[PDB]
Amino acid sequence: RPRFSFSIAAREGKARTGTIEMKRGVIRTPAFMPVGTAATVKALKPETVRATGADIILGNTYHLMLRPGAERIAKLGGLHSFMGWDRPILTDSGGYQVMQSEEGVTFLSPERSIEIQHLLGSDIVMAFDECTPYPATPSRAASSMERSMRWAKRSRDAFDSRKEQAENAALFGIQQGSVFENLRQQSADALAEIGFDGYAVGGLAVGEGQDEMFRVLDFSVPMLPDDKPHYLMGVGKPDDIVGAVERGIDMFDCVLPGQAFTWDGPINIRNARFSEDLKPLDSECHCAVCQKWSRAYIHHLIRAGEILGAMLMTEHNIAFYQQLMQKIRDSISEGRFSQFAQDFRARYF
Amino acid sequence: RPRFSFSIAAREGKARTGTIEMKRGVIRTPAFMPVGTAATVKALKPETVRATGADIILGNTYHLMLRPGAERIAKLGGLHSFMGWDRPILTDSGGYQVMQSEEGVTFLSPERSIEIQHLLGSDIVMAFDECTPYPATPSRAASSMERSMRWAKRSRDAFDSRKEQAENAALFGIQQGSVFENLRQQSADALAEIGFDGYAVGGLAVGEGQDEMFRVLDFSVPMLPDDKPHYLMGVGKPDDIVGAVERGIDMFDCVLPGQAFTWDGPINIRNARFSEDLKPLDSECHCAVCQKWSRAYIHHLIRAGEILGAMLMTEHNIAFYQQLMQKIRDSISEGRFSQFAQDFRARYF
Ligand SMILES: CNc1nc2cc3c(=O)[nH]c(N)nc3c(CCO)c2[nH]1
Ligand SMILES: CNc1nc2cc3c(=O)[nH]c(N)nc3c(CCO)c2[nH]1
Ligand SMILES: [Zn+2]
Ligand SMILES: [Zn+2]
Repeated sequence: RPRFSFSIAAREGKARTGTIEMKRGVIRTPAFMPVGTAATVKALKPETVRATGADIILGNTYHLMLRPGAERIAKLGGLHSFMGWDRPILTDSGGYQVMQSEEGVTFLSPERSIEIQHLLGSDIVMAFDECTPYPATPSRAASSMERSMRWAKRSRDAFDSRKEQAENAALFGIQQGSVFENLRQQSADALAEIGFDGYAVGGLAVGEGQDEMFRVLDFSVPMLPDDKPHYLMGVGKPDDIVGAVERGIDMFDCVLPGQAFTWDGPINIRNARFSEDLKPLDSECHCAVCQKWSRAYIHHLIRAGEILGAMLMTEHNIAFYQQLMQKIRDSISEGRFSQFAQDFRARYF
Repeated sequence: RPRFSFSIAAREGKARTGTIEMKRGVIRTPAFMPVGTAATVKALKPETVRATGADIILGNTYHLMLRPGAERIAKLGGLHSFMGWDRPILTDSGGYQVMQSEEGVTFLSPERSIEIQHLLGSDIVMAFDECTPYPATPSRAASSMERSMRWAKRSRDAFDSRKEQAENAALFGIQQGSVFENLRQQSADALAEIGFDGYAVGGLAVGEGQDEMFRVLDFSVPMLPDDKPHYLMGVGKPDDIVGAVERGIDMFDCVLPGQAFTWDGPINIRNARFSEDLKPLDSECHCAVCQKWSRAYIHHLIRAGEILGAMLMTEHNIAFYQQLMQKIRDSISEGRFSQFAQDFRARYF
């Protein structure tokens, strides 16, 4: 397969569906990336993560840098070998989880972030950025944005200077700018000038609320190169994903999928009303959990603090997200995504 | 299949190998029964428990009686349906975990214990007994033993008076008597007079140490009917199992399989010497964990408090026990068990 190839198979308004081809596999887009904190997707074997339909997972660099150490994982064969996932892995750059000078952060520099991700053997490397607090003054937003762009250039150069990394991995840049249109535009132009394999929209999902996140996406995503993947970092709830895809986003990650997702909205399985409910978590869900166990059982397990409860809840939730992504992909492919988004919402809410 | 049929296919000294046929499946003996506390074998799906080679699991009545309640599980379809295990289940009677009058224990009577196990849908019901503290004075041992035998009769009658239970399930009686030969003999004769499907040796593995446990087994197991299964409750360590089989025991249960069993003895995977060990937990073990992950990875997981660490450690350990039982079964079948026991021990220690 190539190092990196993004192809758009179909479109509807700003939404797109297609594929990212990488040496370790193909990623169907719009994509949801389960989060593996500490070299594991919580409570799931990789084979289970893959059976839910995930094409790619996200590796949490900050934690790995602290344990087991990036150098140790490299000696051990790389993250893929270590945890037993052989498909693409995206690594964040560590800044975000760490939260200060122009050279980096003490507690990590653009150079050391890129090196750590290489040591982990990441397939999609994130540039090292400075996330901007919300809310932010225009001056402070600007300063932070500016630093990040400087750091994006340093990231690019560090990535390119490492031949095995440049030839086998991809590099994504991260747009910053808080909620300010002019700042987002300067950030997009600066990253397009440097040139990246894909473009993340950073600095959102940091307490601004869905209306303001969607308002910023409305002008920010069209500033990014159309022909490259658009990743919204840290999002999110099913409703957020649907609206983000409608605004041109292709890739997502979220941590925490007793809350269970259903097509009728989320439920909390700890609720006493589920103690004798023999129905599965969701009535339509095709996942193994919903094939085999009841609400009543999982209810008991979670209230009992049993590990099988977390295993089963997480498999379901990640399977639900994957099925959501599949329905978004299929509806765009068939040009009925706007109808799917309306039907989804009516029911979900 | 019949309600209950025990057949002995082969023998060597006091050791035996054969099968117990029950309506929900066949149990290969000598058998190890994984323990499901709170209607789950800790950190394992039932399909995983079965893939390790378990033929039967033990259900923990005391906990189930407290949550979710035996009546609730019955309404929900029985323990098998509830937790998704369709093979035989053995239930303890609850006394042991609860730890007082002739009628039962307040905090459970022979009658209520039998009824609860029926409500759970148990395949092998344990009589309700009074476990005797260790150490015990001869007088106190005797009194306790006597009560238990009285309670064994009440258990028998309660079981038999419930037609669906008597026709579909089996009842095991429990020998008591502390470490005193005369008391064990009175206990065995009293239970044989009542008549049971199988005979457990109770009151051991309660701090007496392996030498004294083996000394008591030496005279106690031959007192039980030869043609029925002999169950040693609560045992135990691999070395204990091997010596117990050599003394005529057919069935076992143990809770807690960072400790990992290997044919070279137990290891503690938390030990820093495993942080970069790429070997599997055990060099010969055929389980999925040893096929796929390293010591170094599981080491990281356990130290990180990750749930995948417990899942992987427990699958390995229960698979190891099952492989141990298989090698005991095969060696008796081939009349080389005493040689296997010696080779095992040399290596294990
Ligand atoms: C939960 N919301 C959220 N907003 C984010 C914003 C950023 C960001 O701006 N930059 C980087 N590197 N990471 C981010 C992350 C971690 C994504 O898992 C975010 N996560
Ligand atoms: C861990 N050692 C042990 N000794 C036991 C002794 C007894 C006993 O004497 N009677 C009953 N009912 N249960 C027992 C149990 C629970 C077995 O999981 C024991 N467990
Ligand atoms: Zn499901
Ligand atoms: Zn193993």
